[PDB]
Amino acid sequence: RGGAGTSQDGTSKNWFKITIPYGRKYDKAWLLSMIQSKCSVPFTPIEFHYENTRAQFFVEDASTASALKAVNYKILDRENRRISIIINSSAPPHTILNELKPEQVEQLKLIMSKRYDGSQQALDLKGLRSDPDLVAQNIDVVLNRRSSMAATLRIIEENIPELLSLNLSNNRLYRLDDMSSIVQKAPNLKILNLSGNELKSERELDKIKGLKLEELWLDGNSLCDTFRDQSTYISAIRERFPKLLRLDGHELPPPIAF
Repeated sequence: RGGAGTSQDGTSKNWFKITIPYGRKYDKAWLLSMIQSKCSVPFTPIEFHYENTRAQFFVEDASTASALKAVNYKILDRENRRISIIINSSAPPHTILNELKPEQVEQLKLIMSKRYDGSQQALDLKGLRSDPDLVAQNIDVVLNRRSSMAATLRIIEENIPELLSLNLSNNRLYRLDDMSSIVQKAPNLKILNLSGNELKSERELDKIKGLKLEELWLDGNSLCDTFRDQSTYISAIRERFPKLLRLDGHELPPPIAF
């Protein structure tokens, strides 16, 4: 137990995910003995595997792993290069672990590239669940599934920071705290279109609030009914966003400021 390794967590159940960048390009057998080699201890791969061109396994001992991030630029293959070792601190070899793979980031990324445009700062993400290129490719960027949206809002501050018209229309997203940041990540964005998305309340826009818009949408989002007139759907919506001028494709009276 304690001191050396308590039978339970919070204490010393310390896991590690050691990743050999490009491991595939080497023999599982050769590659590993070559580590133990340049190594200083006896390390055992806790379920090694291939994530595309990825080489990775787990390590229980905190310091075992320690002597592995020590073996970097250490091995020199036949091609005469250096095999790498991305060593990290982690969770049990199988837990809640939701996330995704980096191959897909490049998936999601390429898909977006064709769905963008640098003359209208487009970002038509009509059906990120339904778009060829990935449709029938086992994967589906489920934006409402938190991280996906995260990793989606990721590519933007990275590639397209200036974007002006993002469009989630129809991606059945509901609670907005996921993308509750694009205000920072995607600064200008003078337009949006959270239409179709099963948004039940106006309590969402409270999350985009700071986003300085001028054009939005929202039909088919439960919240519609949660309203009577138009005078306030124009006052609730416009509340969260004053500079608002257009809306759901119609004539929004010249916003009269006091």
